[PDB]
Amino acid sequence: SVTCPGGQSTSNSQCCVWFDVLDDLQTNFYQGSKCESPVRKILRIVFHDAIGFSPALTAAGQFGGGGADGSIIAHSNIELAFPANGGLTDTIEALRAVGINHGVSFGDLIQFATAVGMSNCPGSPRLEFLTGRSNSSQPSPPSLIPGPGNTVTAILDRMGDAGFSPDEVVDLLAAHSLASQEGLNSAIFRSPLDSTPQVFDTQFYIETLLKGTTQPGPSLGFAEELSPFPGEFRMRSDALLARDSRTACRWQSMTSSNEVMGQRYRAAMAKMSVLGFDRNALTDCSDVIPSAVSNNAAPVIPGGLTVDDIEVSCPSEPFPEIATASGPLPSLAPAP
Ligand code: HEM
Ligand SMILES: *[C@@H]1O[C@H](CO)[C@@H](O[C@@H]2O[C@H](CO)[C@@H](O)[C@H](O)[C@H]2NC(C)=O)[C@H](O)[C@H]1NC(C)=O
Ligand SMILES: *[C@@H]1O[C@H](CO)[C@@H](O)[C@H](O)[C@@H]1O
Ligand SMILES: O=C(NO)c1ccccc1O
Ligand SMILES: [Ca+2]
Ligand SMILES: [Ca+2]
Repeated sequence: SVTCPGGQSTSNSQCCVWFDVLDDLQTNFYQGSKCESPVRKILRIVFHDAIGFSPALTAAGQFGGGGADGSIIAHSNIELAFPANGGLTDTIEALRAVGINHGVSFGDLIQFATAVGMSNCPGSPRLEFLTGRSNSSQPSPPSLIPGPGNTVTAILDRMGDAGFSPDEVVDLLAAHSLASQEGLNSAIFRSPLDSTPQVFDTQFYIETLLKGTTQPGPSLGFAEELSPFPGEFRMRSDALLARDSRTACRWQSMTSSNEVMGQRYRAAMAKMSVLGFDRNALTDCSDVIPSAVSNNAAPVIPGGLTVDDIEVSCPSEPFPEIATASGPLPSLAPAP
């Protein structure tokens, strides 16, 4: 409909400023449209920002949090002191400056930077992007972010309160396919959670189901489990969700199709992006988001492992026929 100053066509004039913050983020924050640590950090930030939302706290007369309101930036002084929020300061400051510089709300900017960062990573779906979230927020209540040492019941209850079913919790975890850890075991900084930390694929679901065989570092860190090969980190909550009867069959269904995984993740992320808001009050600017390059590799059980090495945990459906790789056990380099 509209033609923005830069000659791009868009659906609504409110979308035009987003082509300028697209260019700045690609050039600066993402260092030339790369899929490296800034994208992984933004993905952890969108989750920590949107999940500070609790209907139970509201019901009990308390402030339950505003959801996807950008409070992790506006109130970074209080939220970054939460233990779930370590390692985020530098990224929050960079985002703060872009927000102030372009005059966009912090809640909208975090949703936008997530859709743009994912477009830099092969295999990613185009995420929906809505604009209009109010820039005003209150600090998130503490203790609303799931931790790696929590039990599956604990995570499902917390997530359930925020609004997600057990299935959507599994769908949301596709983001650990572009992930590493830096603070659980600092001795193996940026150790990846799957073998392709730069490709949005099914490898994370396959690899967390393999038998934990290897200790990747000198000792075990906080909530660390044995992993399937050198260089890969496995955290307890992911190991447990892959195997718990409440989530095991959805986890297994996510292993053979990058197309089904991406559709499911896109839907759960659209839901998460409007926690605390009425999406009917927001303007759709999804056409601003570029396409990612496609991932053409098929799912594989890496380095010589076979089906016999995966701990099948869904009792009702057989494990999918996934390709095996004819090689020695990989050793993963740190995520870039
Ligand atoms: C079920 C709850 C979840 C738990 C308990 C959890 C926990 C963690 C932990 C402990 C780390 C390591 C951080 C570090 O030490 O550097 C991590 C990393 C990450 N998580 Fe999650 N996570 C969960 C859900 C999600 C969701 C829903 C998303 C986003 C949609 C997400 C995206 C990421 C990303 C991209 C990283 C990698 C960050 C980096 O490489 O620097 N996580 N997660
Ligand atoms: C959104 O609200 C935040 C405050 O919560 C605004 O941030 C401040 O902006 C001024 C300049 O405009 C800076 O000098 C301050 O350092 C910022 N404070 C914080 C905590 O970031 C922000 O400008 C608001 N944005 C819009 C478009 O209204
Ligand atoms: C596998 O090899 C990588 C480097 O290729 C290491 O980072 C890892 O710890 C393991 O030795
Ligand atoms: O990122 C987290 N949850 O998403 C997290 C939670 C508790 C402790 C450390 C962490 O990194
Ligand atoms: Ca928030
Ligand atoms: Ca991956």
